[PDB]
Amino acid sequence: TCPFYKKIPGTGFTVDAFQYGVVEGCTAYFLTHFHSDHYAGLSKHFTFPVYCSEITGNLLKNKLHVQEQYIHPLPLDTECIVNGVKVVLLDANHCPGAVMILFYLPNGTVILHTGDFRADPSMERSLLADQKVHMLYLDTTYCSPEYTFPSQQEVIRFAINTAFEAVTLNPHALVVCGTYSIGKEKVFLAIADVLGSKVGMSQEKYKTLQCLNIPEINSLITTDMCSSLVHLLPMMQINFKGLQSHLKKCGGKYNQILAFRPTGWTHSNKFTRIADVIPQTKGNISIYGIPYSEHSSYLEMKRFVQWLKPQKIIPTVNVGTWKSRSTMEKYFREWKLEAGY
Ligand code: NI
Repeated sequence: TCPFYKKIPGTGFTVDAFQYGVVEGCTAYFLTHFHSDHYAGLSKHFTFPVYCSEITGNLLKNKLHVQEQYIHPLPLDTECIVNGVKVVLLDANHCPGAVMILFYLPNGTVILHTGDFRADPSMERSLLADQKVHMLYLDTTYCSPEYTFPSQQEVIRFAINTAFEAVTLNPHALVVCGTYSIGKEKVFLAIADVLGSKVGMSQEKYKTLQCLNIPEINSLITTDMCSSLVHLLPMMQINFKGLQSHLKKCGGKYNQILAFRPTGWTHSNKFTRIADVIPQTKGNISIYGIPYSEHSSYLEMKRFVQWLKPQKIIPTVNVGTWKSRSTMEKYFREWKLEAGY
């Protein structure tokens, strides 16, 4: 049954609730972003209004084949009425087209649902600064102080220099980047740009990127593998056996593969800096794990919540165990007491 934390009280709205069949009493299904846990259930046979960003719209239409009539794209940063209720969609700084949703209830309550987000100080000068938020539905993916990670800008700097060096030393080396969803495009785009290449990928993936309203994207990607020295592959395929294989397929055009696995957090965040990262090397194949996160670190989460000063917080991630629940409530209380709300 659809859990409480996917329902918005005093409306007939749900959020990211597509895998329970018809939800008794739902008049509009919001989708925060095109990631499969969130969209799970949607298809061409869904016949209820879906509200979402223009980009998430393009992906539902073209990837899932949802019928145009059921997709209601909304512009960001714009006061909009939906079944008699003022709502605003805000950039979640997660993957392309990912939004947070402000709900202005008839009773005067104001609710923010973050979807998936990476909290940033720029959000403190959005439409959120203009009024008080009573309830916060929160992406708690990394709600624990061991979860530190570098800025996106730092991680991209690393990957750019690493790849530029490897390729300037050996012009017959190939860069390969893993992917399994939208998000983290900047990894392979910033690498391609420094190397004077377009990025080459399968037809499935090119289609996915063609929906994303990226400017000058035709200048940056291609389906022609051969013409391109940055390749995207399934993240499953980013291993020694799978890179070896793929290295054969280029037909002796390249002698070395340098590959990147953009992980979230992994325990080596606790000990190692970005400057001091090293790969796994099996001959002429190296694999860098890079901690490129599109979720709030603990400190970023904490700041955003202490700025927002919500009256109540409802977690949407790590809710399946009592230990996780209980641990999160402790940090919420700590934050509230330290900041005096
Ligand atoms: Ni996500």
